[PDB]
Amino acid sequence: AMSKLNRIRHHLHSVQAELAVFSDPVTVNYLTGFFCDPHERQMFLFVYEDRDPILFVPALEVSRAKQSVPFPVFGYIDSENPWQKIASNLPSFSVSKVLAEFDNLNVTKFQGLQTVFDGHFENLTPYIQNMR
Amino acid sequence: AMSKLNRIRHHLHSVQAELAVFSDPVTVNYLTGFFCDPHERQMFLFVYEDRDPILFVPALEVSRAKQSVPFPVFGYIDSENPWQKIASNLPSFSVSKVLAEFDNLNVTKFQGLQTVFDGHFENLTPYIQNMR
Repeated sequence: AMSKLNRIRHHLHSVQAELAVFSDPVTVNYLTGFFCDPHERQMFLFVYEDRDPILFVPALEVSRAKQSVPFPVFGYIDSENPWQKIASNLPSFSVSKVLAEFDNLNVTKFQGLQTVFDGHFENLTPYIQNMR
Repeated sequence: AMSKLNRIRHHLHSVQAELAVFSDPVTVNYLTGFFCDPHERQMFLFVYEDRDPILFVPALEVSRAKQSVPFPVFGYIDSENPWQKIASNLPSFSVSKVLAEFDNLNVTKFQGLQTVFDGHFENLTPYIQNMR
């Protein structure tokens, strides 16, 4: 799992992206061995250029996630604003370019991410797409 | 039968919207009785304020769609650019506000629609959301 995530981290530097945001349960599972379909709830795997990944899941999935991954995990309860929770817990170093899964993210979630990140979003690079 | 779609059309008059674009297979089925999940391929139901709806589907689904809905249907084969197909076939693009299903529509498809319509997109209104 860390092999794939390590490769992505190195790749981010090469394309001058600070961050890749994964939202597809299939992709997150491919990368981590942790499968969670949050349905209407929020889940993101934040893969940074400058640090280990951070996984954000619903509160009731936090402990399960922590057993699957070595890196930080945090969550939110349903009565909490998830975007506020993300903003409160992630680093605040400037992020100008973000990769995301445009074929998976709905516009609501995309606009939510855009309340946290002021950078420019684009779809995953072919390198990330074609990791197999 | 056309009851729901007629109501949506009249509702567009209440707001600054000239057009609603439906993409959720569940929503489209609720509105028309036609179910198709095109996944990566394109499915849109275009509901104008001033004319009958128009359904766009992959070419393989055109026959089935025409057996299901009484209003115009068109499609595209895999060698065709669906965005160009939409742009060359829809009767009107004089828009300022377009309603779309932000909870379903992915970013790829949203960006595709933005190449076709030069207007502000927003999520469905509560009235449309709460009909089902």
